[PDB]
Amino acid sequence: DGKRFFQADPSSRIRAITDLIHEIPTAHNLCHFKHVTDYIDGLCEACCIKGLLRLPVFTTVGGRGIGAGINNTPPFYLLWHANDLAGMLAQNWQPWDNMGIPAWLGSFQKESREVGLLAGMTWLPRKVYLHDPVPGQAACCSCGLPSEALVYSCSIEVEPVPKGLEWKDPHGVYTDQGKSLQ
RNA sequence: GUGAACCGGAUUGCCGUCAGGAAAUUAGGUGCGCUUAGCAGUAUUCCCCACGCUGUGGG
Ligand SMILES: [Mg+2]
Repeated sequence: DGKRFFQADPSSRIRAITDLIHEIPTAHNLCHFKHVTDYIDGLCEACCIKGLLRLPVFTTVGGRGIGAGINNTPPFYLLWHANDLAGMLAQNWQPWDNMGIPAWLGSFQKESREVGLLAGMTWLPRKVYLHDPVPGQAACCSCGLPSEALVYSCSIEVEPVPKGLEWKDPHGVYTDQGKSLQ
C-alpha cells in the first residue's frame, strides 16, 4: 500500500492477467495452440514484471474507445548487438541534453510539449494494479516453472495520448510521411 | 509421448454462333542363264524271335 512500480490506483474494470501477454489467448481469443482459461491459470512475479515492461513498446489498439501507445502501431526495432551486457550497453549509450522524469519515479505528468528520453522510454498507456497472489501449488503458464502462489486478476484502465507530443524514438523506424514502419 | 498432443480451404460456372489449297507435267534409252546325268540285270537289306546247319513270323 504505497508507491508501485509501473502501476496506478485501483479501479473496477476487472480483467484476468493475460492481456499483458500477447501469445497467451484471453477473452474472445481462441484457445487452440495454448489451452488456457481465464481466472484458472496465472503468472508468477517475474512474468508480471516482464509483462509490465511490454506496455511502452508493444501496446496496440483495443478496438472501440481504446487507443494505441506513444508510438502508435508498433514499428520495427533496430539496435546494435554485443556478446555481453556491458558491451550492448556501451554500443547504444547516446544520451540527450533533456532527460525528463522516469515513470518509476513519482507520479508521471504529461505536462507541456516535448518529452525527452526517460519519460518517453517509459510511457505508460494503461493503469494496472496487480491485486495480489493467491495461495496454491500450480505452475506458471508462461515459463512453466513449478512455483507457489500466483496472481490471477488485475484492473486495467486506458490512458489516451494527448495530441501533438513531438517524440522521436531512438530505435523505431519511420516512413517518409512520419508514420511508423511495421 | 518431441514449440509437442486435439486439427478439412469449403461451397457456384457452355468458349456457342465464320471459311474449296488451286491452277501445268512421257521416266524414257541397251542385255542368251549356258555347258551334265538308267530309278535299274543282281553278289550284304537297318533290327528282333522260333525251327535247322535255308525255310516260316514280326517291324
Ligand atoms: Mg512465470
